[PDB]
Amino acid sequence: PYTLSVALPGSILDNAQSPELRTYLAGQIARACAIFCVDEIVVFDEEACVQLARILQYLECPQYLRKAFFPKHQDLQFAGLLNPLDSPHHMRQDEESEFREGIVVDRPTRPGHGSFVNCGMKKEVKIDKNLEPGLRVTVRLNQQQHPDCKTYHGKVVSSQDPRTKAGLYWGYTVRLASCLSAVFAEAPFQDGYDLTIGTSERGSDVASAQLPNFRHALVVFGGLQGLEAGADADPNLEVAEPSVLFDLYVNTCPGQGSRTIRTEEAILISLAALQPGLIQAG
Amino acid sequence: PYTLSVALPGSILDNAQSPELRTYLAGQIARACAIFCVDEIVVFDEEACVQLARILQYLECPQYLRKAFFPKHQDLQFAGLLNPLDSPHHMRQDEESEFREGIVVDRPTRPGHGSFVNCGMKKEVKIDKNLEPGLRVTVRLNQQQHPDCKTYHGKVVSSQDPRTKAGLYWGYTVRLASCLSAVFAEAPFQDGYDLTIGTSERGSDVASAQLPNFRHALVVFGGLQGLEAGADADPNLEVAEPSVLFDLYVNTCPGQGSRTIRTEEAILISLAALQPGLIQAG
Ligand SMILES: C[S@@+](CC[C@H](N)C(=O)[O-])C[C@H]1O[C@@H](n2cnc3c(N)ncnc32)[C@H](O)[C@@H]1O
Ligand SMILES: C[S@@+](CC[C@H](N)C(=O)[O-])C[C@H]1O[C@@H](n2cnc3c(N)ncnc32)[C@H](O)[C@@H]1O
Repeated sequence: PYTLSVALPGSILDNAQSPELRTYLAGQIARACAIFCVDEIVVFDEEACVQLARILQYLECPQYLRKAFFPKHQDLQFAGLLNPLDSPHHMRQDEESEFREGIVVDRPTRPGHGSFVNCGMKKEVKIDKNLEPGLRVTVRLNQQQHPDCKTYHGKVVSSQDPRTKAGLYWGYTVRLASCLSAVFAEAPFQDGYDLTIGTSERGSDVASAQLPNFRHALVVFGGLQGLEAGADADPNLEVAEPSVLFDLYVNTCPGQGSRTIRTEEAILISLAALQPGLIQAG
Repeated sequence: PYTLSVALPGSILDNAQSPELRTYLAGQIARACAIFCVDEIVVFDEEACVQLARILQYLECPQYLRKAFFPKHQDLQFAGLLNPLDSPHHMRQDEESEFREGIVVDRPTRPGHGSFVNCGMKKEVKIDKNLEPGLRVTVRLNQQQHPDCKTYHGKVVSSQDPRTKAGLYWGYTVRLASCLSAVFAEAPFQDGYDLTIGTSERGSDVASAQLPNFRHALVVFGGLQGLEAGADADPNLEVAEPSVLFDLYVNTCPGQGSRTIRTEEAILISLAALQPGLIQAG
């Protein structure tokens, strides 16, 4: 199955009128990406990124694991006033699920015995492998999980498994990039992004665009000054206009009735505008 | 040229965590509609509507006219923390424009002479017709506007003119509907909405949908409980499911990775998902 990654600059957070709205905006990004089953979000420095990245990670992390993975931070002061992702890997105890994220507990194992994992279930989940504690893992529960002395049983599996195997969106990862050229180069896939797509009012009409067969797509968004800012700023990138950095450069809202479309708005519009092209090619 | 109207319930404002966010959410709606060149927004009562309607009107009104048309209200306490529409009819003095909205001043006219209008220009604009003051009008400036004794000159024209004639998006109007059946029936066009479109995760796939040639489109959105709530609530509408109220009932985001898409999010997604179908048929 193909991947989709989204890049945008942290600087959009500097545009907010309030601390509260700065947080809400971060949430808007998370949900936009969750909605379109994004696998990866890349926060890049166009000239804050740390705050945006942190918030995105907090929201993606299932709830029963936030306490463990995120100590009190001034950068999640407004956790509260968030929109939740309501994504398949966020459930309550109650819900039976095939798979469930977990943290490798830090309790006494016994010579030979796999670790304990906290999957937010009524009891801890016992597994096969002995593992380094505080590791986030993806556990697939057994079956024949008898009313066993205060332990469920299961096996750890690839975090790719709930997509490839059961068609379940299962969260995104978050990557920090120090510039726009680091967006492309510090990619997590062997052969980079088979397909790159940039966005702008002065790009080509998205209705013309013909998506090439692809394996890993990246869609890039600018902040307030467009992608021009992050192109110029980066020393490793000497272009007249940013169109040439990407396979495609699209305008996703023809005949827009506002002089501007904000980044968080543009992401929803662009990803829908593209969603059918994406599905066809991957 | 075809029209596009959007309907949604005021109740989405009751979902906000803050007074501030209640206002911001209202703004999100305005911009979504501005972006897609919406002509009409219909706020309906699914079981607040007044507050949402007011905010939408405040944002659409050009700035130089807000003071005149909107006294201090507790329902625009957070005007400040808004996103602006940046639409063609919002400019500063500075900008030369062919057309410009105005209010008919309330100054001494002379037997025979047209009114004075305030179009936010350096001088008042003198016109042809004698008109009832406090009327919002659409003025088209002349040419041969000589350095005349502290008055510009121009003619009042249809508010439809800057679209039909110069391809300029020029704002939306706002209508209150007391229920869902009032959305369709209290429509401002002789022959209603030639095409109706409702939205839901349990609608048909938007990629299949084949838009009929049309003159006036309405796209309807539910609040938190979907359109089911406003269907049931209204006494004049006895249906098992809301699909049948509309010509088309679409899911605009196939394979969504969040269990829910909020109304303000769904509007951006749906309107993009449809925008190309719309353009083809009108
Ligand atoms: C506030 S806009 C940037 C405006 C800036 N003045 C410029 O010249 O692009 C923020 C980002 O949203 C996206 N965007 C805005 N309008 C768009 C459009 N019509 N089509 C596609 N993407 C758009 C782009 O990624 C853009 O960099
Ligand atoms: C929070 S959702 C409503 C959820 C509600 N539980 C239901 O059963 O619809 C608010 C509105 O956004 C729109 N919406 C949400 N998901 C959608 C989807 N997948 N496709 C199209 N419109 C959608 C619909 O107008 C919906 O009534």
